[PDB]
Amino acid sequence: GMAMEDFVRQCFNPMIVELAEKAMKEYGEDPKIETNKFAAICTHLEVCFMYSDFHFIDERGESIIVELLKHRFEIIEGRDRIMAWTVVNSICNTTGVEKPKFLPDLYDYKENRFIEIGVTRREVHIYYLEKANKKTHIHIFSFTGEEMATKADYTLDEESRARIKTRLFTIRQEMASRSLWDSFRQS
Ligand SMILES: O=C(O)/C(O)=C/C(=O)[C@]1(Cc2ccc(Cl)cc2)CCCN(Cc2ccccc2)C1
Ligand SMILES: [Mn+2]
Ligand SMILES: [Mn+2]
Repeated sequence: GMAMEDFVRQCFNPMIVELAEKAMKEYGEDPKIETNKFAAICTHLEVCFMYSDFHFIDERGESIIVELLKHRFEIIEGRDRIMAWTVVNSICNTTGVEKPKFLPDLYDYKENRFIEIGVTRREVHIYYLEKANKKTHIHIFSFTGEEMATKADYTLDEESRARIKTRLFTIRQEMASRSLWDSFRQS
């Protein structure tokens, strides 16, 4: 468990890591005990913030990709649950979008929809099917470079996607090198 905890701290931005720890405390989990759930939660948060990088909205509400500006996505994952619902209710109140039944990860201010972001150590259709069988847009990434999305609408451009698929693939190599991956996958 020490090796993974060390890996996590070296692998993710300290901000991500500080959020993961609070997230686990909320869930009643201890990051030093459930070190795998700790990596998973850091990975997921990272993909959420990556998904949002570089994306903005201009003065007419046109979306724009850019290497101070209105963010295109509200990031919902990461906040505590009551805070999270507060933001969600208010988006719905400002925009007439119907309230989702489960908390999503993001809200798209251009497309006006919530997004659920999945990251799976498994194969992606199996995951897609569990989550889908449960108007919130779904987008799934794998550690092995695959992805899939509700209606084949991947929202972002291709570069932003390859960026995330690459990061996930790298995280895997690095774990496998440190012989940490089998345990991560098997859980
Ligand atoms: O699997 C996901 O892609 C995903 O986004 C899951 C979630 O958002 C929840 C938190 C969580 C996020 C990520 C992981 Cl790997 C595990 C648990 C777990 C299930 C619902 N939960 C709501 C909640 C928030 C705060 C406290 C309690 C419950 C939020
Ligand atoms: Mn979430
Ligand atoms: Mn998610």
